[PDB]
Amino acid sequence: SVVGFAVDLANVWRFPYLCYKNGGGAFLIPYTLFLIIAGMPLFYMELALGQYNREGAATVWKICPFFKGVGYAVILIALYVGFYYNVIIAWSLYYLFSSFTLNLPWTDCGHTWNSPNCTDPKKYKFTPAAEFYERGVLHLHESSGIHDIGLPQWQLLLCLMVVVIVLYFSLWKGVKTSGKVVWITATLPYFVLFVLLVHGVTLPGASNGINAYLHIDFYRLKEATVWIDAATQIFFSLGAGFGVLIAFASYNKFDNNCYRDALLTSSINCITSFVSGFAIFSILGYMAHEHKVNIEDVATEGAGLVFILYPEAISTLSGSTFWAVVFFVMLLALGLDSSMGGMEAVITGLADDFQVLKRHRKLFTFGVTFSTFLLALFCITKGGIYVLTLLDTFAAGTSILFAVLMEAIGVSWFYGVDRFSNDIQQMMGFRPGLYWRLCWKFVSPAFLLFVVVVSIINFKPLTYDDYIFPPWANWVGWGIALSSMVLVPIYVIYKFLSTQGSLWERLAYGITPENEHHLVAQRDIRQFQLQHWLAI
Ligand SMILES: C[C@@H](NC(C)(C)C)C(=O)c1cccc(Cl)c1
Repeated sequence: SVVGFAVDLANVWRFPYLCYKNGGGAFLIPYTLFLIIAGMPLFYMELALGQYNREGAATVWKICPFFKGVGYAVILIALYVGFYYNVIIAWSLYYLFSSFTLNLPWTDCGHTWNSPNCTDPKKYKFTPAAEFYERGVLHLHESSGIHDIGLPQWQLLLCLMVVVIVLYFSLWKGVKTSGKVVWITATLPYFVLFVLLVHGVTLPGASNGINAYLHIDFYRLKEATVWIDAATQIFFSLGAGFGVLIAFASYNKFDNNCYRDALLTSSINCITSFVSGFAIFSILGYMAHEHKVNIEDVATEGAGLVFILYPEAISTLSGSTFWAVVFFVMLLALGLDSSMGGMEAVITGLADDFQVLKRHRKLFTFGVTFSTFLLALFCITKGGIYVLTLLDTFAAGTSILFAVLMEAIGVSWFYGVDRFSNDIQQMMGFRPGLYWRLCWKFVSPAFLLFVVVVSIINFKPLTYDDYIFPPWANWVGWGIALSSMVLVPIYVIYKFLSTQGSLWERLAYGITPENEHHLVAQRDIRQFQLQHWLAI
């Protein structure tokens, strides 16, 4: 129905600035290839696991112990990502509250936040829109670096509090009963994107942007950054690896098809990404023509690209207040939907392990939301964009790829792809097929391992638009990244130590399904013969 139209904030906010940073059309090849190779198979696998096991993300490993750390890693990654996603909803709320006027604040250089170097056009950042973004919302000119953070800005704290309160009151009494937060997330993004796409092709100088978008230069390939970014964006926008798909599938009809769900979700994700890229590059070409500069020196390459691009296109339409209000309401709805999904995933995954948290939902929800608010207090300071840049690089970078790789390895090699394909035939009626099984078993681990190894080997020091972080910010970032990657060996060691027996009865009590326990004494254990390990 309308619950398959999964359009996320990572498709409207994050894809545009990753596509512009990596050249343009030289970014869609590693994206589409990675989609085909590993996004659909893993989305299918996650949907099938969640549907069949009828449980959350951390207690879903009742089919194979020694692997519960994969759930605790994706529970922590979800937390880290919500400490910075709620600051992009606060920005949207600030812009929406500033949009209620007949003279938009991002059109003139005669305000109190304008530097005397403001040039009206009639990396830069001396334009009215960039000046507004960097000096009236962020107040970044009062910070010198990550070492000089400053105090939180009250005008953004008052917007963060509203977001936190809304999230808590939407999550405090069970899950939302559906069809309340998505009947507008489904329709509005497509209408707004269509209007922007049809309007932006008639602007002067948009042809250059379109040509730059539909042009592939191969020198940008053969470099690690494009492939790493494409893989991370796939496993950020498809929803896999965050533990949300399993929790969502845990509440569903048993015989609901997931083949069609996976195909439709992937196709719509690709279409929306392509349309967003087209619109963004058309606006970029327009601005490049207006300022008489190249298309590569006209806009920032950071996380605030849309908040400088989209207002510029809005200010050219007829009735630029109605459209601004519509666009920012759409952004707010998308952000609220994504935050609700992530927080629900966390709460369910933590309340399935322990039974004392299932009768204290108010207190637990309050705890999670208040922790998120307190930890997000760091990103609304006068130098919070640096912290947001650190967290948007190291919270789900190599760690998410490692988690997905470990989950795929675990399932396909230790539980058995034969059993995985035999319990899907038991609940749908058809056996997956050769392509899906081969894809999972051999093609997903290989490419995921290649990406992880290349990312570790070819690391690049962190920078923000000519600003170079001190050499300890990278250490802090790697410490954040390894905080979830280390939970997998630790749980294996603890589980191995906590049981009793020899090497046998310990290596085998944590590799067989929990239900299949009274066959260890009989020694009827499949994983030890070679014919388990030659699955097709
Ligand atoms: C992966 C995706 N989650 C959905 C619900 C599947 C879209 C997401 O972008 C996210 C993940 C964790 C936390 C937050 Cl706030 C957002």
